[PDB]
Amino acid sequence: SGFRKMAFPSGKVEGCMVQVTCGTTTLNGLWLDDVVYCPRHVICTSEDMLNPNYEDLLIRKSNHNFLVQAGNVQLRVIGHSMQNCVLKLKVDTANPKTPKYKFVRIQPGQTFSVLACYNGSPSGVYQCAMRPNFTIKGSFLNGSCGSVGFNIDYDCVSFCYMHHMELPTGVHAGTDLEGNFYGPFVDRQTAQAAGTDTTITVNVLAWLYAAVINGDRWFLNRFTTTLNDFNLVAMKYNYEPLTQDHVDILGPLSAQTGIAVLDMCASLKELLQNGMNGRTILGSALLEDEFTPFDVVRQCS
Amino acid sequence: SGFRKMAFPSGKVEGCMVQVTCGTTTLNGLWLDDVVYCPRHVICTSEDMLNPNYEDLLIRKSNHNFLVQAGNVQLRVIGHSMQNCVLKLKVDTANPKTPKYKFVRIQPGQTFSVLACYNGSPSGVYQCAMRPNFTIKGSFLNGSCGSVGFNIDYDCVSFCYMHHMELPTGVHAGTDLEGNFYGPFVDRQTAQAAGTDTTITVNVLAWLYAAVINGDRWFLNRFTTTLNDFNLVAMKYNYEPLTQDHVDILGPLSAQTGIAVLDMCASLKELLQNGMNGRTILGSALLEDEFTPFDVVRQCS
Ligand SMILES: Cn1cnc(Cn2c(=O)nc(Nc3cc4cn(C)nc4cc3Cl)n(Cc3cc(F)c(F)cc3F)c2=O)n1
Ligand SMILES: Cn1cnc(Cn2c(=O)nc(Nc3cc4cn(C)nc4cc3Cl)n(Cc3cc(F)c(F)cc3F)c2=O)n1
Repeated sequence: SGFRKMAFPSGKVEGCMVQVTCGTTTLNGLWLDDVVYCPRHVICTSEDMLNPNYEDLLIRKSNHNFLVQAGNVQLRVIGHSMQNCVLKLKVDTANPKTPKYKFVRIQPGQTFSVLACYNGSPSGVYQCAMRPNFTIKGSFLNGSCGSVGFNIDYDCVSFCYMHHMELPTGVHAGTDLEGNFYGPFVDRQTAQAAGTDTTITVNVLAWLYAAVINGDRWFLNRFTTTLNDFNLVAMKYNYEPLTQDHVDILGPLSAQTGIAVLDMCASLKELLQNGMNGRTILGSALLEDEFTPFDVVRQCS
Repeated sequence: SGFRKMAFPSGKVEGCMVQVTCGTTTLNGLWLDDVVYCPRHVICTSEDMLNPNYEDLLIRKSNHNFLVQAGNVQLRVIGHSMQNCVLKLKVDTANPKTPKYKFVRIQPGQTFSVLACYNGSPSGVYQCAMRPNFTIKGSFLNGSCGSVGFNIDYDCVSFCYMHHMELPTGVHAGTDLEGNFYGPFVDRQTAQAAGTDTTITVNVLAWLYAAVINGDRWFLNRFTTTLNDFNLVAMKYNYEPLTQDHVDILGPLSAQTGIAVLDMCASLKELLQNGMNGRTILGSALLEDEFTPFDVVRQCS
């Protein structure tokens, strides 16, 4: 039992968080070597926020218009540039806490840890997934703009998300570390809707394996399905397609539990068609889709 | 949007984790100033684990029998002692990463972050609550013994839990940092059952306040109750009775919403006696009991 969302230890990222201020507009930045990365929205006044022309706004700024603080210590800005929606401020000191790192762009269904920060100060850490509609269902308050998402492999931090905004529905939108949005969003304070979301099938199946590993098996059956027939039903219920690569990735969980991937698909099909009849799985009344196969193996070994 | 389990940033604790080995028995320790704290179980060989005589096992050990490692760097042990179920190994180097810290003993219902560690290496962080039966529904594998639980207030780390063992039901038991077990458990490899658990009433009330803050308030009724009357009913539904301290910690939420604590108790009483009539609260048909009043204020404000 005890299977739960588990984040990566955040220390390597905490050592990189700073505050960036332009006028009275302020947010979080990420300090790696001698460069601070942050949302370019920081350059906007409250009027500019509504409909910014970023190239015009930026040409009207010099290095001295940017105040960067690492805790209480001011870092002097000696260059600036913009890459898509990300501002890069070159500073005159290298961050000694810089971890080994990469910038990566993730795919829908992939999970990451978020270090929520306020005015350059880390506040909390939790796991999220990239939704099929390219939103994230985060927990973020005012002042969180510029908080990052990441995975850690060995000692290497792969940064995948920089937080920009909350949409009217309460879900979140942001960019990769090259400043390209996930999804059809723009860095402007105007109401924006997302596309209709879908459920991440491969993750639901991973979580059903986690449930079996933890002794919860009521949902298993003896029905069988082909991959095609499973996918027909999945599509009907606004579930993402399950690919042969997904089947392959679920191989280790299948081996560990002795439940064939397609038999687990048959179980899921019946849950979609029948519902849960007031029962829970791993304490949940809903089918959970924010654990990847990797997440499950990592936590269960 | 919504509420989720959120951990504190783990960096301050990561910098204190070490590995402690005695013979082939190995687990995690906590390095603060020039002392490493770890479960005294480390001094057991396999043959000692069932019925250890700790005083006898310890008299036969010298400083030179303890291998304490920060990564692959050995820290030389210069003293050893036992305090309850914790071993304290004085080392010749003060940890430069020691945060401001306190040792605290928590009550049932209180939440904390767990930094799960293996062989002195942090692996993941998640939030947990102490159950009324003094177990935690954690996520731990073999090699996790000595992982710690903590809260961070300002820049001070309050350590509250040191993990020792997994019980037959898959829940977890451990000590405070003074080595006193939470609950009726002992540090021996014997099957030990937890007492029957109950629902954490103060946290359910915090959850209801969270729902009201978010405009979901169908369950507010025209009635009130005394604390005594409420407690007597609570017990009939396997809910914890409230203490005076519980009433007090609900004060900020009560003030924020203008809903008196006892009026909320009356609302909860109606839910216990009547059920939910097919309705949900914060999207769920189940009442959440692992968010404290502090957790609610942290996530809302
Ligand atoms: C509730 N919530 C959840 N996530 C967020 C993220 N977020 C944020 O923290 N701040 C925003 N706008 C700003 C206002 C400022 C006022 N001052 C003095 N300084 C400010 C700095 C910022 Cl960034 N926004 C809104 C927002 C941010 C963008 F980057 C963007 F492109 C469009 C937007 F509408 C925000 O969502 N808030
Ligand atoms: C599945 N699970 C979840 N939590 C735990 C924690 N846990 C643990 O990590 N290890 C334990 N026993 C050891 C065996 C060792 C073998 N080697 C080579 N070194 C070892 C060191 C330890 Cl600590 N235990 C069992 C256990 C540990 C105690 F501290 C105790 F007092 C009683 C116990 F039964 C364990 O639960 N495993």
